[PDB]
Amino acid sequence: MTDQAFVTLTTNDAYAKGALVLGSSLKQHRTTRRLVVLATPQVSDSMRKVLETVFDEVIMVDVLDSGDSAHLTLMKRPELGVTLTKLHCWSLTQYSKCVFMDADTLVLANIDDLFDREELSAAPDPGWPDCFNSGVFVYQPSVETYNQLLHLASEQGSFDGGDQGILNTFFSSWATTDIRKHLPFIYNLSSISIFSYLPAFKVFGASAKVVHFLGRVKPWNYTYDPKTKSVPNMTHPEFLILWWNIFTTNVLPLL
Amino acid sequence: DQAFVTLTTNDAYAKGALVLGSSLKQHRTTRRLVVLATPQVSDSMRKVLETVFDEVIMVDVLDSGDSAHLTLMKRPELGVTLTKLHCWSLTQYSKCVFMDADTLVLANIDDLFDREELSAAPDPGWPDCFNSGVFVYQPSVETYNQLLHLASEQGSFDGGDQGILNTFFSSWATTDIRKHLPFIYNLSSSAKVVHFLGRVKPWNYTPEFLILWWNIFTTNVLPL
Ligand SMILES: O=c1ccn([C@@H]2O[C@H](COP(=O)(O)OP(=O)(O)O)[C@@H](O)[C@H]2O)c(=O)[nH]1
Ligand SMILES: O=c1ccn([C@@H]2O[C@H](COP(=O)(O)OP(=O)(O)O)[C@@H](O)[C@H]2O)c(=O)[nH]1
Ligand SMILES: [Mn+2]
Ligand SMILES: [Mn+2]
Repeated sequence: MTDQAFVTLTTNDAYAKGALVLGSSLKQHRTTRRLVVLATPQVSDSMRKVLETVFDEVIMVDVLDSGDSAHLTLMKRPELGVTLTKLHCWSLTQYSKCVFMDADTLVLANIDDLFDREELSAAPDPGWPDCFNSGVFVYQPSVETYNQLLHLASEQGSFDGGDQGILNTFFSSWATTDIRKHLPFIYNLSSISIFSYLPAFKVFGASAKVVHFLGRVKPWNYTYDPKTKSVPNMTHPEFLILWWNIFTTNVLPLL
Repeated sequence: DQAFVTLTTNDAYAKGALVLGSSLKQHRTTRRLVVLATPQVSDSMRKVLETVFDEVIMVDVLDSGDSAHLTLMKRPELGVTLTKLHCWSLTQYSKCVFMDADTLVLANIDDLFDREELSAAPDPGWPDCFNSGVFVYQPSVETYNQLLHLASEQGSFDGGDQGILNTFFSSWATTDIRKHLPFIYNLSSSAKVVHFLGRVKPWNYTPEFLILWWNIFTTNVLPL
């Protein structure tokens, strides 16, 4: 494919490890779409060279630069450095449809059927299920929509510096219109690091297509032992082991 | 015609049913208030329940004449669940909104009776399943015997009732978005209905949502 792509984001070498694992798992399950990562100059030169081997396009985004299209918005909203960088995913008009994926996500099965949905399709947030989690969503790249989100980010800002409030406000019809824009939760399982005794966790892998390590603790923060294959994730350790198995096999030798 | 149906199996949850009954009446509900009671609640508590509610309907799954007693022998962990499922047997009403006894109504929710079966709010943690604390349903003996056979053939996760209802109404997450109640109708974590999920219930105490419960309790319930 050339008009559709998976888009991820990393602003440093830490989240770059998650993007490399996410990109690797997308290649493991054989996606016909392209793999794009939005990187910033804070990513080291050697880490960027590793991203070029796993991803088809490494697109540099520096909102701190005066010439960047979101810099004027950043001067008025300095707390949105990462958020405004992510919003650049709507400016990739060389694709007609994209799925954004957080760098702390992991693909367990082919999800190319996500391109059957329309903008904007996303999974419910596990805490407040009336809102959608912005870690995985189907969108349509548009210069116009990009400018409206920059405008909405200026007036609204963000309590935690994230983009969940801005996207939910702009796409305010998600909660009550078209059930087809409700992605199944298995396309964005963001409860693996929050809850331990969820009923769906009685199944190995929880029948998930995509798992999302939402929270303040990320997989690259754990200490791994490849000899034993071990490290609320203590009760369902398959997702931590899967992340580290792919990292040590696919990503670590490239470092 | 239409009624709000709650459930209590002991004198503890009846205190929450009385608080739920006051909140519905305080916010001017034009419907009947029904409560499913078991022989395990004291006669003093049933008499108090008979003043607040318009119908106190007795359910006893230990009675052999009850249709769910045989299923209880196979699944002794579904005592409360099988009693809760008796809400579908109240065929005298055409449409009912079942509410947990640990819920509290902060605004009129009579517009809930605009939905069909089965309409519920998504469940925190796993939002592709609905929370079984608040849901609109149509009473029917056909659906009752259907849920009875499903509970007998499968059971439920940790003896709850959400697993059975989500397995039966398996098309809730992907079919009709009008059957997805807004999360404010079952906030279990402004709001219209708050739900005190967890092991510790409001009556187990001695932040603003809990102070509203104890205000409604000591004012409209405790003098009885
Ligand atoms: O310092 C940061 C924080 C976030 N991100 C990117 O923005 C996303 C924000 O999601 P995160 O997992 O950090 O937040 P959570 O999902 O826990 O809310 C990450 O996945 C990355 O793609 C980044 O590159 N650098
Ligand atoms: O010992 C019990 C347990 C439950 N219930 C009823 O069954 C519902 C089950 O919900 P509960 O709040 O007990 O559990 P949770 O909703 O916290 O999962 C309660 O609201 C009551 O109406 C009851 O009467 N007695
Ligand atoms: Mn994330
Ligand atoms: Mn409850």
